[PDB]
Amino acid sequence: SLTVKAYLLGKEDAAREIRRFSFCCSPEPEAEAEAAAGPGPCERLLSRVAALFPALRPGGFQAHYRDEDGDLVAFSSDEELTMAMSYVKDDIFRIYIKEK
Amino acid sequence: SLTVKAYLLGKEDAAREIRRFSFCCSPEPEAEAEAAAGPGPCERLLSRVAALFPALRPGGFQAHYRDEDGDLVAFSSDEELTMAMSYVKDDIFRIYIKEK
Amino acid sequence: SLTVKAYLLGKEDAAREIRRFSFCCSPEPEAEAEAAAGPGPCERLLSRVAALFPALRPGGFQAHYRDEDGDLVAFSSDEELTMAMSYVKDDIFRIYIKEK
Repeated sequence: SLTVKAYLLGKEDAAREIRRFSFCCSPEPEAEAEAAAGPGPCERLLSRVAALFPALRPGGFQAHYRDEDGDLVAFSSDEELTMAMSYVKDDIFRIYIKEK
Repeated sequence: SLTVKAYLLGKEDAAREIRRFSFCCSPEPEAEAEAAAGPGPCERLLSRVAALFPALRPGGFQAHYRDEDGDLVAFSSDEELTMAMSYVKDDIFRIYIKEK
Repeated sequence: SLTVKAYLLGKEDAAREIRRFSFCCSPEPEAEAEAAAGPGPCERLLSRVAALFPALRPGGFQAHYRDEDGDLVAFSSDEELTMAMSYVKDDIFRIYIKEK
């Protein structure tokens, strides 16, 4: 299991709302194309953040993760998630949620 | 055998991570050009420090060794390694790792 | 080659005389019983210290080496020399000479 921490950013980049959800270490929830048609972790995470942060649009936001440099990188692909977890050594995945 | 101690330096030149690896007294691991195409000790050391210090880039760092004066000298050549070991009398080779 | 540093101690354990000699990394100078009849490094070292420190008796002194604890251990056997060198990492062997 891996708890993912999300940080909501308003206009002054100030923490509006905080919420976390339990995630599986598994690559993807489903295997069939009826349930995985390419993505998996990204589409899963972006789903929870939507229901968790109703303050903004359901799918009208980008999640930005810090890199080795610290800069924000708006991720939106499973390939980018596998990389983002490579940074964190612990079982906590922090990310910066922003509404488009 | 010769244990090499590496010191990771952040922004405040503070010891981020410490890790050591066992090295051979031998000049080079391999002799064939398929395995030694000029370098040997430098390329070997820089390889371990990368896998040992994943906190930064794999090959985007410079290792600086103290001299007779004490100043840091970013080494990156086998010829420089043979010299660096000439300073230390013991079987412990200390070096200052910094990410570019 | 291995330079051995000796420290002469009077009555107040104060450094009377200082002198060094070049030694070989080899186990023993000779192999024949006419030249090695058991000892080798101890008998060799104790020989030089005598000629080097004429201030006292030729063979009426004990050489004490620091241990892992720091305490002095009057050595007088080849088996004890091989161990004493195991402490020093460098190519310098320090010892405390005392006349009996």
